[PDB]
Amino acid sequence: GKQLTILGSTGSIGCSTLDVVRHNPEHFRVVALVAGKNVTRMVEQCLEFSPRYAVMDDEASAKLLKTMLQQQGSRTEVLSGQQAACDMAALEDVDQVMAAIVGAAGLLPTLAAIRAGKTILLANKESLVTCGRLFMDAVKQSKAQLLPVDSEHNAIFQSLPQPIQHNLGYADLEQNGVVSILLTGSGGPFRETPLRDLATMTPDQACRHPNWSMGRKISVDSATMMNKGLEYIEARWLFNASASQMEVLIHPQSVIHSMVRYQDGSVLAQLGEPDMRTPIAHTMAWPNRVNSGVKPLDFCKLSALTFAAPDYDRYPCLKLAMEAFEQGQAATTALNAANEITVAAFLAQQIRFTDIAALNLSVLEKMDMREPQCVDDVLSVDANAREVARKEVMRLAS
Amino acid sequence: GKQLTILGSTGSIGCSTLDVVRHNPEHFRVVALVAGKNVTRMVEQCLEFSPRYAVMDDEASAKLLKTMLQQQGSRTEVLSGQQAACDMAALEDVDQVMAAIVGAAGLLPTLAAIRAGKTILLANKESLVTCGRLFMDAVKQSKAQLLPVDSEHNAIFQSLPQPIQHNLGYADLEQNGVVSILLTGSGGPFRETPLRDLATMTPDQACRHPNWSMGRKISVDSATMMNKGLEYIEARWLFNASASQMEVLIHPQSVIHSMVRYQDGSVLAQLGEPDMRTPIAHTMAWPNRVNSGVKPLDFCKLSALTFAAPDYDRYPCLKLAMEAFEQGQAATTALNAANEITVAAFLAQQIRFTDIAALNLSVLEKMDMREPQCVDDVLSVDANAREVARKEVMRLAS
Ligand SMILES: O=P(O)(O)C(Nc1ccc(Cl)cn1)P(=O)(O)O
Ligand SMILES: O=P(O)(O)C(Nc1ccc(Cl)cn1)P(=O)(O)O
Ligand SMILES: [Mg+2]
Repeated sequence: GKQLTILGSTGSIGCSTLDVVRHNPEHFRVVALVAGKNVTRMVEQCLEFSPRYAVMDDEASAKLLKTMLQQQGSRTEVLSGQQAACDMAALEDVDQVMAAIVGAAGLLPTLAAIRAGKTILLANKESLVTCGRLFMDAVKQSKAQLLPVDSEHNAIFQSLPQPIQHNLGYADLEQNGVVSILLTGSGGPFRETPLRDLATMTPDQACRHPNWSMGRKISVDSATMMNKGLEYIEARWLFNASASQMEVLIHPQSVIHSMVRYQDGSVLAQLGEPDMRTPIAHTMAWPNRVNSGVKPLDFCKLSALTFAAPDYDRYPCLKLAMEAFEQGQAATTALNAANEITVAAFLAQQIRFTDIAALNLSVLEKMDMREPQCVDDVLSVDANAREVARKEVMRLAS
Repeated sequence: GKQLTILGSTGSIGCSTLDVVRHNPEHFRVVALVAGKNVTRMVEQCLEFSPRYAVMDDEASAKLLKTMLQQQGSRTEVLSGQQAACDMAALEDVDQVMAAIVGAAGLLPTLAAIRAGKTILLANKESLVTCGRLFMDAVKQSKAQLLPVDSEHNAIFQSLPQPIQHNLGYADLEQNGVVSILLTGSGGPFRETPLRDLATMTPDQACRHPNWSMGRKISVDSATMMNKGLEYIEARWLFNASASQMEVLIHPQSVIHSMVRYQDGSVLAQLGEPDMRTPIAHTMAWPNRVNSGVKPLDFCKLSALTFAAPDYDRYPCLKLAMEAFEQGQAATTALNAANEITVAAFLAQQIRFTDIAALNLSVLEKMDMREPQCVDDVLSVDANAREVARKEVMRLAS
């Protein structure tokens, strides 16, 4: 059995991950769980998976969790703080780490697992957006095995050749016969909407994700294709791909999750249901497979599969992301930060749907900062981008 | 780099493989070309690739080739006969042999390559349709590597995990996380045709293969779906799959060439242009890749992709193939042979389109002899099934 520590175990990814171990108790053993302040869910997971440690990101939560565990008779050792999270990610005993702590808080714990040479199940896919160079370098200098969890990068991973799967990031694409990586996205709810109407779209309309449902923030990123922009940035880093080795394709049905084009003309693709348990189960079991609880894709109950090229006038964020990648990590993390501010603003009805792209671009222009050399530097750029975005949102709605 | 013998060089497959060689002079060198009576093509191929040997069906063709090669300075030595063909597939300094001689012929030549433990680029269905067990047991003894060239089987191979690829037939699908093999076909020209009208379809209507063009016989097999039936028989032998590990889907557009379903819900697929140089190049270069001259497929210029379950009322030949497999190599060899007779009879306007499946079944019901122990035994069953089929055709033509 493989032992693991789950960074951000109470979130959607963590729960799905735990569902997978529940489907394969013999194969997986939970050594440590780390979360934020959701004490109630953490108690249940502790009582259900018997981890050696449980870490909350706060003293009040740790004590409150420690009280309920003992009241229930559990002997799980409780801890709190970022440093503890990092220790769990580096436990001598654990084989793989599910990195699901989103945002800046997930940076160091994920980095800690990389240096420890663990097998990383990268769910915190946004960390490559800010620390792409830092992370891939650390990955190569420790031989840690990266296994992308997000649906798109996972599909690509599965469609990639073995020599690349192992040595992910520091492997040569052209040398393994790979022509390009085909990143796919639904195009959002405003795929066929008249451009002239994009400015009047409402938060409710923007949050109607085409197929499956998800958070409001990630729904809007899907409508602006900023999510495809961030994933593009991540892919480049994760698969050592150039601009000419990347292709973005709209696929409304989202049956195909992404593909890889090969030298001889072949295109390999991964398909399935929109259940995160599939990519998650894939990474956990790699190089083998395990039951994930996800039902088999029924090809007789599918909508006709179509494709199309992304129109940049309709998705400026997508072009904006590609441009930032060429600009550097300072640009990508600023774009990410700004977008986080403008999307929240749009959702709070402070700005129009179309202002998201305009304001994201405006923040990038004003930035012009020194490429971060460490996480703390990444943090500063981020902090500076959010305030610039906040000011623009304010001077916009004023 | 790779030394190779091409069995059936003057055919479609053969010319395509030479084109791939022309695209990669540094990685492939032709040692021997084998063909039937097309000396004109053989001369051009011999002149362009300077093989060591070249063999034709008989002495007359050989004599003419030898003299024409001498006249133009070629030093290639000319041979003739089946034994000479079998010897070329077993040349000690040969790494791969493209097995493209079809029908009962080619059986011994491909088995000769398997018997010499070489890498076989299998472009001959007869082998697995008639000698499925014999050949798979044979590659198991010699440890020869089978690399499937036909579009569907190649696609499956590409979508199978590495451990299975390096141990065909010998590997266990379940232990490697594979739930099933998804074999796809166009459904032919009569996919939406009213069932009662199939009895009146003409040779010309049947020979209108949906997407690209091909021989009349192969076109008829796609119309009756006997082609998928035979491929169903091969797939089970080649990948060691049981009835429940096989699925046959109709995909009209033929962009997806086949797929494989995994235990976690993932479905891997191979897509591309309808150009045989892709799978041929794939096999020649395995485990690596090489350019094939084939253009990358344009996802923005495709028809919506669809799937549907094949109805046995519409495709009795398919079900008949599945039943034949259960009965053994005698049944499949018998089915294959009867079908060649009934299709030719239909093309000659001797029987109705619907008479193909009807007579195929009838001959199977009259075949006694079972499970052959060697190629000679299969040949004998083949010969007997053809006679029974000819009689039933003649009896029907009155
Ligand atoms: O980019 P998203 O957050 O929308 C999500 N993408 C997905 C999700 C499900 C399916 Cl079926 C296809 N793509 P991601 O996995 O990247 O977080
Ligand atoms: O079964 P067929 O002989 O018709 C042929 N099948 C193909 C051919 C090309 C494409 Cl694009 C898809 N399927 P096979 O490769 O099996 O001989
Ligand atoms: Mg085939």
